[PDB]
Amino acid sequence: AVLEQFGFPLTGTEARCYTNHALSYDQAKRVPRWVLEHISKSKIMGDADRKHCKFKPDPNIPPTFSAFNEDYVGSGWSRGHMAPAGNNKFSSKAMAETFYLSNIVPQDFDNNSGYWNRIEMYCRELTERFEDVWVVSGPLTLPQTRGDGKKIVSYQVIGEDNVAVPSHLYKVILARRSSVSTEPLALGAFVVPNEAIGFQPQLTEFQVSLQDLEKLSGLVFFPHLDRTSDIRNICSVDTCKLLDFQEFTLYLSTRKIEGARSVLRLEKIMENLKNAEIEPDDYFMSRYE
Amino acid sequence: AVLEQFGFPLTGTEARCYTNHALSYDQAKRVPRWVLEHISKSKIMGDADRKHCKFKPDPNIPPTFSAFNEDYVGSGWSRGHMAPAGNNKFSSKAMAETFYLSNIVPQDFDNNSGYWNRIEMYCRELTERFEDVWVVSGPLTLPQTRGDGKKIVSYQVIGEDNVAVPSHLYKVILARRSSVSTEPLALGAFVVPNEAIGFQPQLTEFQVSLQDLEKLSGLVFFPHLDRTSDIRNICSVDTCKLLDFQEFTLYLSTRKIEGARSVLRLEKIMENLKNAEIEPDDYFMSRYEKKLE
DNA sequence: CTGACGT
DNA sequence: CTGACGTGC
DNA sequence: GCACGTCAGA
DNA sequence: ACGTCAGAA
Ligand SMILES: [Mg+2]
Ligand SMILES: [Mg+2]
Ligand SMILES: [Mg+2]
Repeated sequence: AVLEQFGFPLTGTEARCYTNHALSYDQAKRVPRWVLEHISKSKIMGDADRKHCKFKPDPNIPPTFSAFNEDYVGSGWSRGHMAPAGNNKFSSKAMAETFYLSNIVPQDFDNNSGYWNRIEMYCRELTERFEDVWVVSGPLTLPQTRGDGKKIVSYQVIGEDNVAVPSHLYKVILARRSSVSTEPLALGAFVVPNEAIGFQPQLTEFQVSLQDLEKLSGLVFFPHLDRTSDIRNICSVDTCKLLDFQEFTLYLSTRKIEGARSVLRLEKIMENLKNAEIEPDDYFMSRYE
Repeated sequence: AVLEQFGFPLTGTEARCYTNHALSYDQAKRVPRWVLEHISKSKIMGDADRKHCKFKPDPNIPPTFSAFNEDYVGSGWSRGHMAPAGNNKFSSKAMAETFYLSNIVPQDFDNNSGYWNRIEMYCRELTERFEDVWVVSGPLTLPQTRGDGKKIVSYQVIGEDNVAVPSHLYKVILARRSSVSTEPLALGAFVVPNEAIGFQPQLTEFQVSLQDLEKLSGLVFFPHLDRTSDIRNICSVDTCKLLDFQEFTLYLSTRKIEGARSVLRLEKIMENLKNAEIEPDDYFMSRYEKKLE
């Protein structure tokens, strides 16, 4: 009665639902705590274009606890989306909502454009083999051992709003073969350091057990999931193989054909500069013919 | 085709109510985020004894995210209650729940027993002048600026469970003169470092605006409080003055002689007191009543 | 008052 | 795909 | 400053 | 699990 006379303090951790993702926001760190999304074959197809979008504060966040572009611009860290724009080609609105800063963490440039991008590509690749893919992604600030042997959590904050820069990122992938398939569910949890990572490390190297990630993150993922349901490691029922340099450079150059002038030859000179082979790539003619 | 098919991830931040306090727990740091308490004159009066209490994990916290006594003992940090036992003399059940580790943060030993203890004493002193007092306490991990210009949050984690050691503690104090009076409410917010603090800093030196604390903590305190109305400065309408070295040392000395179960120990207590040249009437009497033994 | 350790 | 960065009204 | 054009990523 | 021991000069 009298204890709650003026209300309990507010943490602001309630789930916020958008068109194709949901998130819980961390008001102290100015970053999401988790972002849940659902991927299917039809959702990664469409005409939504990120070039019509722009990062902006989430109007649903109280501005005292929101990040702003001034925090990121000039900080040496990129704006890293947790729910990617590439998963929302089907809806201009869903894609534009992924550019709210409530979906964004400070991320290393090479990591966001490289390794983490390839992990996002693999999740979309999974929709060719599973009807439905659920993904939870978010930031982590993990401890390290200090010179005297004590354990310490240390992370940079940037801007006037002290946006927290995570030391690692996590992704939980849950895939279901079909709505009526009796097959087991595929589940994987991964933790990737927020730094440049090349093509030598395989995705299985960053895998962790779901119980481990839950203890590190203070969250419990997919709490409605039946624990006696057959759930297999996604690295056992699938490959968890990311694209190599040739596949990645080839896929990116195919994407780049949607460009406006005849700078395609410069784009074509880059392909033989890295000595990638002559893939079909018939989009060259489907672009001009 | 349902995003919430298997449920949203749970963060575990729902408010937990106990006999005389409530808290929100941080499952990642193994500490409370805030602890809300209410005190009055009658609440700080009673026979409840903390000697009959033990620190123990809160049995309502999932053991995966619970602190344990093994994280604290030998770490160099003490178990610091955010809702103090001293606010719960009226109820042995209320006091026992403040020894749940859901109410505990790793706190500097000297700060625990000294400056923070004196702030808790001032909160109970406020019940002599206000009928109802609300207090929100909690930990903070604040950033610091290195020589190279960039800003870093750094904090220790202790034990196998990595209990986060705060750099700072906060306390928000809301006091109402009476439930029928029209006098505006008094509010103070304070942030003290989790370190030894002597007797020189006055409490007002750690005072911050409520808005600055909310920005630092990511919390909104007292959301049903009418910030629009006149709200007075608690360090203006009241003292915000802690006990000094003489009053504090005297207070502890009188409570120490009641626990003199060895005559040589009562004699030692006497010697330690005479550094500060103190002699009071009640201790004068209480000394002889337990000296004859 | 707030905490601890030794049999 | 993922982003930043250099200009220009 | 904030919206486009150009460039880059093992 | 329970009696001691300590806390700005
Ligand atoms: Mg990215
Ligand atoms: Mg204490
Ligand atoms: Mg005032």
